[PDB]
Amino acid sequence: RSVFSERTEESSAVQYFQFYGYLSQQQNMMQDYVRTGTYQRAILQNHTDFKDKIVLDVGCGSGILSFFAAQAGARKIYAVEASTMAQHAEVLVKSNNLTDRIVVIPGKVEEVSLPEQVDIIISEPMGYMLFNERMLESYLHAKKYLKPSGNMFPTIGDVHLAPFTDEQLYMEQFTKANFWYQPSFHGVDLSALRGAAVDEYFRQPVVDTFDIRILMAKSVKYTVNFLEAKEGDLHRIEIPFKFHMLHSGLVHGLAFWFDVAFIGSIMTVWLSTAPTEPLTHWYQVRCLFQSPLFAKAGDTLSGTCLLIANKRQSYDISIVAQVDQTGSKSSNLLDLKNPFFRYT
Amino acid sequence: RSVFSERTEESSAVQYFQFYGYLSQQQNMMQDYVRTGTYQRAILQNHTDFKDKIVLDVGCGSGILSFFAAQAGARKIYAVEASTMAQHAEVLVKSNNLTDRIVVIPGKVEEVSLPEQVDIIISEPMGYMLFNERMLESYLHAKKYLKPSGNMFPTIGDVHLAPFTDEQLYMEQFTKANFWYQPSFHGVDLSALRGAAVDEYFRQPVVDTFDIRILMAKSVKYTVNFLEAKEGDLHRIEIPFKFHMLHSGLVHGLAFWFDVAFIGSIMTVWLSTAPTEPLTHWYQVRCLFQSPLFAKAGDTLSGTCLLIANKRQSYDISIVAQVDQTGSKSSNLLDLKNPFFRYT
Ligand SMILES: CC(C)n1ncc2c(N3CCOCC3)cc(-c3cccc(OC[C@H](O)CN)c3)nc21
Ligand SMILES: CC(C)n1ncc2c(N3CCOCC3)cc(-c3cccc(OC[C@H](O)CN)c3)nc21
Ligand SMILES: Nc1ncnc2c1ncn2[C@@H]1O[C@H](CSCC[C@H](N)C(=O)O)[C@@H](O)[C@H]1O
Ligand SMILES: Nc1ncnc2c1ncn2[C@@H]1O[C@H](CSCC[C@H](N)C(=O)O)[C@@H](O)[C@H]1O
Repeated sequence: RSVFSERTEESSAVQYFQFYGYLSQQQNMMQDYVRTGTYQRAILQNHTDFKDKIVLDVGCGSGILSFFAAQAGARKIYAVEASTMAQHAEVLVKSNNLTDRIVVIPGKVEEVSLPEQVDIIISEPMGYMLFNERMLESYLHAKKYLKPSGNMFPTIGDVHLAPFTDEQLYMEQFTKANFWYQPSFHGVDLSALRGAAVDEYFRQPVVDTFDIRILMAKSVKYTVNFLEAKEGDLHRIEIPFKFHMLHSGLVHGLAFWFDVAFIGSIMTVWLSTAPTEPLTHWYQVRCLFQSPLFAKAGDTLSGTCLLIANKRQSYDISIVAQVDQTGSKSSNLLDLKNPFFRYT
Repeated sequence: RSVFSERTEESSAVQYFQFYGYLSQQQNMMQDYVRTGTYQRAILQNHTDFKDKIVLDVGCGSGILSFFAAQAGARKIYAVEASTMAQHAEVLVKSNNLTDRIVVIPGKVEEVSLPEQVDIIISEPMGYMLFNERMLESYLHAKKYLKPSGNMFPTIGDVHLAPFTDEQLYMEQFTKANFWYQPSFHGVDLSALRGAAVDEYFRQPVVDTFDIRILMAKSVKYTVNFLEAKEGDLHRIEIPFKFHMLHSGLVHGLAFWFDVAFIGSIMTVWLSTAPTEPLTHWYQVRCLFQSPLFAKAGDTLSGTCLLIANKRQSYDISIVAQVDQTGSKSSNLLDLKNPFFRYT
């Protein structure tokens, strides 16, 4: 029917809203102090962006960002939420005596009707590696409700990528896969599935944190401007790169992280998930090559990271990389939807 | 329209078969040594139940059990598998040079055709707490292909339950929920949702192992005989109990585990997930009471554990219990499909 259901398979949506419908998941995000404190600070230090203004909160969850908008003096806040968390949010609005200012609207932002246009849209729509969930497209879709010259909080997003070396990680994944190399598992020859097995394990991005000393070159940055982007821009995301290698060694893959900026009238505030910054519930994300690349300090590692949105609220990631000085090439395809959550 | 599609919400089925389509999930079950080792022994040591026989493997996964049937000398094994793991099973049959004896049939056992009737059914259809996944119904459905007087491996399943005391596990729930008991979380009073957070945690069965010293009475068992049972017998499972308390203390809930028996012509072999036995991937399961019950040694703790099948491939669990000598009672509702995997 809607823009949402057209891009989203049934089973994915059901599973996705069940996950966010749990108080325990909302708590996990709320208790990321760097995340929640930075949102509150961006909003309160930019109070003139909220004072007597009309606000839309995309995917309000517990209602937390809407309470921050209210604290900053907003006249009216529409808090849209498609999971069963909406009913919990309406309980909090009543117990906090803000029924006159915060209006919970249950359902998908692609499907509801808002009574008026808004001055500013707030949301926390970043998945791991920024793009997981495809909730950035809901955030962009919501611009149908934004007044001309309205603002977006966050305003921009930067994705960073850098080559890394981590033989321990590589061998950890390699070792699980080589279960399927055994020629006599309880007398059975599994070895014909070894290739399929290496592919499966290496298709999984790795979600955890790491020491910055694994990084082999300065990060390449790709920027999404939320004020200017249309949701269609996010169907196919193409990030070319050329790294000037600062260290010699084996390149085991690319590491990803992201920052968003709240570009307000009074000040710009940054929220970062960089590995040089304090840890957040996003950690960082690594895509391994099953076939690692040898490079020397001063080489250039060049290629393309391509993200193709899929119906399961995620992206098919291809990473083609090469060491220019040798013509050594690595081609990889990752399933962002199904990663190894190594931090657990 | 099949028996399977009628009892199963489409979206639960998609998620279910995706999960089993991964080699790492198959690998997880395979590497449970007690599990895979015991299947192998039970089949090989009952070689006359297999020698020159026709076999059905219900949900073959990688094909592992079917290879054991072949090691035991079966003439023809039909291996049925609904996930994309069926492709991989096919590869292994080829590379193990058994195309003449193992026939992989892709699809649901409720929907495929077998070209002949079989002598024995083999399967591993046991979920956590035995009943999760509702695959025991697929196994029983498969008896439409069994020759009169054919056998089933496993032949019977016993679920055991027993009351437990575990003050620290009980406390953990309030510690977690009390996140919400704050009047000023970044300025927001979260207190109104504390009761809801408590109810959420108590609704999740706890999947983990424990020390046998927590158990307060001898277990009661409930037996399914796979040779005799019909599918409809598993839609509503009523387990009455009268525990004669061996220890005085505070009863915090019921612990569950299960055993299966392979009743062959040569010998009966048992596979136990009891807390007195080495750990398996099934662990054990505990259902908490939000109100604990005081009992002293000698008392009788009586009531009913009722499992009601649902269209998400699992059960709604109702546990009602009382201490006969005092009349104090506790009533609990759990969602077996969404437990707390405490062991992770
Ligand atoms: C499809 C999405 C909803 N999803 N599904 C499962 C899942 C997830 N886990 C964590 C480990 O347990 C299994 C599932 C973590 C995460 C996750 C991990 C790190 C950061 C994160 O950020 C969510 C944003 O705050 C939402 N805007 C989310 N996302 C998960
Ligand atoms: C819908 C069912 C298939 N399902 N879905 C997820 C899931 C699961 N996990 C593992 C923990 O992280 C989340 C998912 C474990 C298990 C699980 C846990 C313990 C034992 C177990 O045994 C499976 C049987 O051996 C299959 N015959 C399976 N089942 C899961
Ligand atoms: N299309 C859509 N319409 C409405 N809500 C959505 C949505 N897509 C995702 N959501 C909701 O958006 C939330 C993102 S998580 C962030 C929750 C909260 N604003 C906070 O910052 O703490 C989830 O609760 C999810 O259910
Ligand atoms: N109704 C059904 N029809 C066919 N296969 C099914 C099924 N329900 C579950 N399965 C398959 O049954 C398997 C259960 S796990 C057991 C796998 C394998 N027999 C082993 O012992 O290692 C999964 O691979 C699952 O996809």
